[PDB]
Amino acid sequence: SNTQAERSIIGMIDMFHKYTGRDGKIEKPSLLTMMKENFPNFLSACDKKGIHYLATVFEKKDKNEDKKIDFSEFLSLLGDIAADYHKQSHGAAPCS
Amino acid sequence: SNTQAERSIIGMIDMFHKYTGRDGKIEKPSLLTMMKENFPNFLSACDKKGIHYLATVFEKKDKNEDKKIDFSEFLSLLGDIAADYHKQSHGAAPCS
Ligand SMILES: [Ca+2]
Ligand SMILES: [Ca+2]
Ligand SMILES: [Cl-]
Ligand SMILES: [Cl-]
Ligand SMILES: [Zn+2]
Ligand SMILES: [Zn+2]
Ligand SMILES: [Zn+2]
Ligand SMILES: [Zn+2]
Repeated sequence: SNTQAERSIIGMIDMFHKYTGRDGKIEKPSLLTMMKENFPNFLSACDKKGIHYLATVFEKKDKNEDKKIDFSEFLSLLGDIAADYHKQSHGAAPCS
Repeated sequence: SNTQAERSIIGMIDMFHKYTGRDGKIEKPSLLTMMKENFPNFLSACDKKGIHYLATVFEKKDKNEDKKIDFSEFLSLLGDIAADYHKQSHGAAPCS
């Protein structure tokens, strides 16, 4: 009944919920597990480029500095990953 | 080799590319076809709420007013759809 694009959006909300606490936001250790579980090939390409994405991702995406990642900040992180994959689709090297 | 989350991101880039012109941006008639093809259940829920999402989506998401939707603006639209589905996941009515 749902399209592939709709199930994809629903899958990202289901993913977010695997990592949220009772406040519906993601703490730092949880974010890093989410990245390692769901974006391992993304992370691996950075580490080759000499980049430890995990060292800064929490602090960079915690825009309101409340030491949580909320849904809006989580979407911003997915956007970032999407931008990298789009660049790759055009012959760019991973994690630039 | 790619995770489900990675294939989902790749699927959204593949979707974007179904609708772009030679300049790598999406014109209005194309955006509306993309919505109707990929988010029909989203759109249907709006039309019930008396909302014609298609009447304004192009103009609302064309942030730089160049009459194209570029990748960054397309991600912003997916974010919007994601926000609605997240709200739904918490008992909110579709298209609020
Ligand atoms: Ca925050
Ligand atoms: Ca534009
Ligand atoms: Cl939540
Ligand atoms: Cl493009
Ligand atoms: Zn939630
Ligand atoms: Zn696992
Ligand atoms: Zn492209
Ligand atoms: Zn079709």
